[PDB]
Amino acid sequence: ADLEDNMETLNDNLKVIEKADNAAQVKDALTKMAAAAADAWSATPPKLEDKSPDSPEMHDFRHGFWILIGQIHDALHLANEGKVKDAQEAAEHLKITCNHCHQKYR
Amino acid sequence: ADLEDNMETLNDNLKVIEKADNAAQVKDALTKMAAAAADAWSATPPKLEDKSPDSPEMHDFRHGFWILIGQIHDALHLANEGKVKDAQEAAEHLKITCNHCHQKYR
Amino acid sequence: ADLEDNMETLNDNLKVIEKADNAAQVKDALTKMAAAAADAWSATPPKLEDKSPDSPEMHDFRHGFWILIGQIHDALHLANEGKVKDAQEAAEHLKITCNHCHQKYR
Amino acid sequence: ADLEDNMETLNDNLKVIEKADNAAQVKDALTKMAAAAADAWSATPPKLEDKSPDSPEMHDFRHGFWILIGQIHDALHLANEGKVKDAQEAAEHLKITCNHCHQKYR
Ligand code: HEC
Ligand code: HEC
Ligand code: HEC
Ligand code: HEC
Ligand SMILES: [Cl-]
Ligand SMILES: [Cl-]
Ligand SMILES: [Cl-]
Ligand SMILES: [Cl-]
Ligand SMILES: [Mg+2]
Ligand SMILES: [Mg+2]
Ligand SMILES: [Mg+2]
Ligand SMILES: [Mg+2]
Ligand SMILES: [Zn+2]
Ligand SMILES: [Zn+2]
Ligand SMILES: [Zn+2]
Ligand SMILES: [Zn+2]
Ligand SMILES: [Zn+2]
Ligand SMILES: [Zn+2]
Ligand SMILES: [Zn+2]
Ligand SMILES: [Zn+2]
Ligand SMILES: [Zn+2]
Ligand SMILES: [Zn+2]
Ligand SMILES: [Zn+2]
Ligand SMILES: [Zn+2]
Ligand SMILES: [Zn+2]
Ligand SMILES: [Zn+2]
Repeated sequence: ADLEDNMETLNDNLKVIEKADNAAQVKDALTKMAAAAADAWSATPPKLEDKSPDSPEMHDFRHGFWILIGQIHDALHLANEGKVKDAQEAAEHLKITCNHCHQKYR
Repeated sequence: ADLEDNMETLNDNLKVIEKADNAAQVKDALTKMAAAAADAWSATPPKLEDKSPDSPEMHDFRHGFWILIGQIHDALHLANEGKVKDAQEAAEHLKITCNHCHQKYR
Repeated sequence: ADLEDNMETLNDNLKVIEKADNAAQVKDALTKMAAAAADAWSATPPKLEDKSPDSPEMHDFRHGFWILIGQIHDALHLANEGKVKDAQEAAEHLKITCNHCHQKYR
Repeated sequence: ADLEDNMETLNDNLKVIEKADNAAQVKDALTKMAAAAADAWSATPPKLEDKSPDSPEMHDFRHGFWILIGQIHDALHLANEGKVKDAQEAAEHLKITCNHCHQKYR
């Protein structure tokens, strides 16, 4: 799906996780976030359209997705161990990654 | 690209990294492998075609791509700090990951 | 060094990274933080002093050091590839980790 | 404890994991390996005694422990999810890391 579509999926699921009561709700939302982040990997954002695809900007753009994907991987291990409150707080650590990439490229 | 397409990209670029004589050749191959791994995220392999998407078999299948994506992340940091022998030796690491997923799911 | 000693090292070096003007100053501070985090691995904090060592509370306590050590690993790769603004911004990432463990266990 | 003492702990526990039948045996051994790797962080190996502590050799020596500690972190998540055979195979991925550091520094 397109970069904005993936960002809506990330946004909607981060809010689901915040409001969640149980591990099943949290696991399902993190699974959707993992798929959206992986799908966004290859996107070129509008502000980097005129850069070479090998520019340090596009390199640093993709580095943000490595950080986000790694954080979702850990949050899912914590949810699958039944540590719901820990998985929810780990989902809050995602916000810094969201903000760092937005600050530079949104 | 379909799973088989992404796999040929991973296979071709893993070979380039083993044969490479300079950092630019390793970096280019690692970047292509990262794109192929992220794009493979969404695929259902033939052995799991009749498993539900949000099943445990599909969760366990996708976990191998988190491992691979993390190994490519590290290899690219080694290549970009000029440690090209070290970056190439990351290939021995990636191959174990390739082999574990194939043993279970191919 | 005891836990309190390691914590002062983490606190002092996190400040150096925020104030740093060059890569060498950030790298030196990150290396000191990595040594302090690894050395804190073995500590039993006051709130868990009466929990068994191989208990779940102590496992959950030590998991925060895996997160911190992983964040310092990435920040040092960013500093060593010359991305010093990016390396300093890793401080916002580390501080979340500091705060999550303190909220639960301090 | 000293570097050789930590290496005996890593060796003995890697063999325990290989021979293990259940998740409790695997979890206990990985926990011991996590403590030994963290304790070995700050060691200077005999072959790098005459190098500066900031040499790229000592930097690359410590990088191996980041890789090992990360791999033990994942293996423990897999054991705590009850995926015993996956945790055992993840423990086998440690061998490449063992060999890469030994090849250079043992
Ligand atoms: C870069 C590596 C990013 C990360 C990590 C995240 N986002 Fe993002 N986001 C990014 C860009 C380049 C853009 C702009 C896209 C455009 O075409 O203009 C965005 C945009 C969003 C939006 C707005 C979507 C819209 O208006 O249609 C949202 C709501 C959003 N991003 C949310 C979001 C969240 C919740 C993230 C982490 C969990 C996150 N993004 C990460 C680049 C990057
Ligand atoms: C799961 C997480 C996998 C990882 C990691 C890697 N591979 Fe893979 N690969 C996987 C599957 C399920 C399949 C079969 C796909 C199908 O529809 O047939 C494959 C296939 C290959 C092939 C094709 C040859 C074959 O015998 O089918 C190749 C050449 C291949 N994969 C290479 C490869 C490499 C080099 C990897 C790591 C660097 C790698 N794969 C990882 C599942 C997974
Ligand atoms: C658990 C995994 C922790 C992480 C990660 C960090 N800290 Fe910590 N810190 C922790 C404990 C249990 C304690 C109390 C120790 C005691 O015996 O009293 C502390 C203490 C501190 C202190 C001392 C001040 C206080 O109010 O007790 C400081 C200044 C401190 N920690 C700083 C710090 C920083 C900067 C961290 C991340 C970069 C950090 N800590 C992580 C447990 C854990
Ligand atoms: C560097 C980053 C290393 C990693 C990762 C591992 N080992 Fe190691 N090991 C390392 C050095 C520098 C040495 C030599 C120490 C010396 O003082 O000469 C070793 C040694 C060992 C030994 C021999 C111990 C002895 O003879 O007393 C063993 C059995 C050993 N190492 C096992 C081992 C295993 C099982 C590892 C991964 C699971 C591993 N080591 C990682 C440096 C590094
Ligand atoms: Cl980030
Ligand atoms: Cl794997
Ligand atoms: Cl944390
Ligand atoms: Cl290694
Ligand atoms: Mg738009
Ligand atoms: Mg495709
Ligand atoms: Mg100490
Ligand atoms: Mg000796
Ligand atoms: Zn974890
Ligand atoms: Zn899992
Ligand atoms: Zn946390
Ligand atoms: Zn960041
Ligand atoms: Zn080909
Ligand atoms: Zn690294
Ligand atoms: Zn980079
Ligand atoms: Zn001080
Ligand atoms: Zn990185
Ligand atoms: Zn380095
Ligand atoms: Zn994992
Ligand atoms: Zn755990
Ligand atoms: Zn594996
Ligand atoms: Zn290696």
